[PDB]
Amino acid sequence: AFQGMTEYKLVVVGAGGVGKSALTIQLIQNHFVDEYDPTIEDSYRKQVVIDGETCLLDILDTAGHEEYSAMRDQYMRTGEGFLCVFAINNTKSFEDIHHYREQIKRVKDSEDVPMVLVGNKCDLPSRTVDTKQAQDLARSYGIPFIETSAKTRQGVDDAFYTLVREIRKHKE
Ligand SMILES: COc1nc(-c2cccc3c2O[C@H](CNC(=O)C2CCOCC2)CO3)ccc1Nc1cccc(CN(C)C)c1
Ligand SMILES: Nc1nc2c(ncn2[C@@H]2O[C@H](COP(=O)(O)OP(=O)(O)NP(=O)(O)O)[C@@H](O)[C@H]2O)c(=O)[nH]1
Ligand SMILES: [Mg+2]
Repeated sequence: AFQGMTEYKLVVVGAGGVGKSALTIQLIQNHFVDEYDPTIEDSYRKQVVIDGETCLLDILDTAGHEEYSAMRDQYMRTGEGFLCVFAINNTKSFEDIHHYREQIKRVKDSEDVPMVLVGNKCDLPSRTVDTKQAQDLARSYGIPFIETSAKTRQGVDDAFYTLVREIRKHKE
């Protein structure tokens, strides 16, 4: 029966420049990317142990704005869980979260899709989104909220591991 470790397909979504790539590269390479090189689509893989279970994370790092609609629908269909990322110094990115979540719910035709709300750049001083407002949004969705910094690494492992735990709860 066991043919190899369990694989989880994770998709990182959110507005341009919120730190999707930086979060992922911090997880994979333990490296902070200071440059802003806009992504088209990149795939990463990492084996980790979460709650005593070995797993392979297949992580799709997406473009903030994806014009080809058909490619976007494809990764939403294939993804098992979604990190919905905003930047705590960018109110507009926070307002956009609702739109990412709606699109995902429509493609998966479900109210109950594994997701984590991620407030990134929590190292920066010019916060415009209060922690309490983000926590309230996440509570309204029934999903976890995690504050992260791709720079300091605060919350980075937690965000990805929490998402895996959400997928597991959903599969059971
Ligand atoms: C392609 O398989 C993967 N898939 C995902 C993945 C995770 C979550 C959702 C996904 C994903 O890819 C899917 C594969 N893509 C598609 O089917 C595309 C093909 C072109 O038209 C549009 C659809 C789409 O949705 C993430 C990582 C990998 N793969 C990967 C990552 C890093 C390293 C390697 C190994 N390589 C460097 C030797 C493989
Ligand atoms: N101080 C700080 N800067 C960050 C953080 N995360 C990302 N950045 C910076 O924000 C800029 C954008 O990051 P990047 O990961 O490219 O964002 P993205 O969401 O992948 N953009 P795209 O959607 O175009 O692919 C980069 O200059 C990066 O260094 C963080 O937690 N703290
Ligand atoms: Mg990127």
